[PDB]
Amino acid sequence: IEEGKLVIWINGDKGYNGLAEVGKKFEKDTGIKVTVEHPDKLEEKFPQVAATGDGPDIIFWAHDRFGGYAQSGLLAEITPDKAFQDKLYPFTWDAVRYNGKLIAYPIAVEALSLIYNKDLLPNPPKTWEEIPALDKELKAKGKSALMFNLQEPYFTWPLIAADGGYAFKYENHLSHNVYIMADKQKNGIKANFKIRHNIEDGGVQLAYHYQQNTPIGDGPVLLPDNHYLSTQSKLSKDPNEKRDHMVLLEFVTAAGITLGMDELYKGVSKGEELFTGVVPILVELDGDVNGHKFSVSGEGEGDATYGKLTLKFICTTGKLPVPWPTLVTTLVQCFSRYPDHMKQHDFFKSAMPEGYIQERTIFFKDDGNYKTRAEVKFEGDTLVNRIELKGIDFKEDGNILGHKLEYNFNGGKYDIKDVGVDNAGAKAGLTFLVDLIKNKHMNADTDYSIAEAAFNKGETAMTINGPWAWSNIDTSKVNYGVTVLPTFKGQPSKPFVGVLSAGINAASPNKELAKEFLENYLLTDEGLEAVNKDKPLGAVALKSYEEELVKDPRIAATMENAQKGEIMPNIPQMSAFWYAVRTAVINAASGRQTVDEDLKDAQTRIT
Ligand SMILES: OC[C@H]1O[C@H](O[C@H]2[C@H](O)[C@@H](O)[C@@H](O)O[C@@H]2CO)[C@H](O)[C@@H](O)[C@@H]1O
Repeated sequence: IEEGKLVIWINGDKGYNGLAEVGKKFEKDTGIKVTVEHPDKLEEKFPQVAATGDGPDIIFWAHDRFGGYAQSGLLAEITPDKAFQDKLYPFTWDAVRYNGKLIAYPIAVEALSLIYNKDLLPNPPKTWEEIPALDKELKAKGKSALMFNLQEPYFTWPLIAADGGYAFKYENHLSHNVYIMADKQKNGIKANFKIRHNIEDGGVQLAYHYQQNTPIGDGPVLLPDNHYLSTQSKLSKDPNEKRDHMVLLEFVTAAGITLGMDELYKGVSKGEELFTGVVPILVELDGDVNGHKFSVSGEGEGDATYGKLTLKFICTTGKLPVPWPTLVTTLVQCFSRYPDHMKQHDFFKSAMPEGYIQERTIFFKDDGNYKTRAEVKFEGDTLVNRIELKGIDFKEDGNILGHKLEYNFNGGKYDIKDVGVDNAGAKAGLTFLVDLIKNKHMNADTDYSIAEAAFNKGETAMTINGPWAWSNIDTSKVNYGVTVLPTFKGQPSKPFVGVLSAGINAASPNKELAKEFLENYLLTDEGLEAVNKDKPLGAVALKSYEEELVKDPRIAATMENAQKGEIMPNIPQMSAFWYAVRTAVINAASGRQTVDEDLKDAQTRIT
């Protein structure tokens, strides 16, 4: 990659001539040349060429591809300052966050709308179900009802998702519950639970945990009734830290015993006093996994009144030989928030200051096991967790010693084993589409060019497209409207919402130049206007400019369809999702197999 200039890749359906104008302004101010290209298949080309250390400085695509690029080490982390972050909408920054890092600049929000010819169809349809009849009426007059790209599953997905189709199931319960039981003959507690570790490229690695805790001291402890600890964890990194490390934020609350009405009728351990405020924490772990010896040190603080832990861990021996997420559980349940009515069940604090021994065995399914023994106690003002870990029977090339686990915890934000492409709602929607074809209301071979030319020539009354398409319709002089997509079985069509984003190649020697361009030239009112005037971007990420665009009814329609849809995940598994659904739609549409069979195939490919 040549130093001292910028090469930018953007898709050929976007305003690349307008983006080139912004490049020319950058060159007028700086002397630096900005070359804008639109290669074919750039979303497949980029990971190929970047993996060898080549390609553009800056890559534009919808946000859904960027997680995969990021997981493959192809994107530089961006760290705009807070003054710049405040210029863009938070919804858009969320779309470019990946396992704790911002991995691109967001540009604009894209959602499909129904685009209609007001001369042919002054009142467009509310439902998919009425389209066959409208088509029959229009065909009698030499026109058709609807043409849109049937080759890319982006454009059929709104109908597939309408009555219940989905890619990956969003985890609505992000806390993980660990059930605590009294262990009377150890005068302590025990627990067993499992952790899910997403594997890169798909699949889940299970870690079955078995735990026993015993007081160090001879003083009385609290032995609890059955209950649980509900834990949420967030793993991140410190941009200024050069060693191998993990930043961890956790929140933990006890639950599972409801107060009875008898307790209202006519209606704390000494160790608990040590946890009324912020307590410093130190963690030290000496480990040996298949003979690979390592040490970890951690420091931070706990606040049991919130159930909150904030810690940074460092591998003090160089590269950690196992993945960080596999050590989270091993690396202080005394910081749990127990509700007042449950505090007689808090073994962990009752054992302080002398502390407890915490022992586990952790079995990684179809791989090795960890055995851990820890002393958790106060040393002065500080709560210290000192751990010995021994790992055996691991595969040197397996998910743990081969570092094949995603950097997230307990499955992350989507259940990548729960795919919705072959459920009743997906089948109903694709069956409707295939029926449209069977009944000669659409043609299986229609693609983007064919549909755009028919709509822009006034041959078809409707199309389905994004904001980028509007300028060619303008040139055509068709009198058009942009509106809400039709309903299916009374439910909104649910387009997958994209955020056009600009990522920086990890191998670029022009990372600062790229940030200067993106922050001070593109992501300005004048920069966005220049692209927008070429091909409309949609609902832009820059607040100041979006305030001008919201008076356009086409933007209002875009937003209404975005609201009814769902933001695309940016998880690495999205690439497999889209490949599978593409094949399923093309095959079902051309009659190659039935709808049921094709969606079942898709589902098997993805999982
Ligand atoms: O069809 C699968 C395809 O859908 C999306 O791509 C969109 C893109 O977001 C729009 O900006 C535009 O160019 O149309 C594309 C459909 O042809 C996903 O972003 C993409 O990853 C996916 O492969």
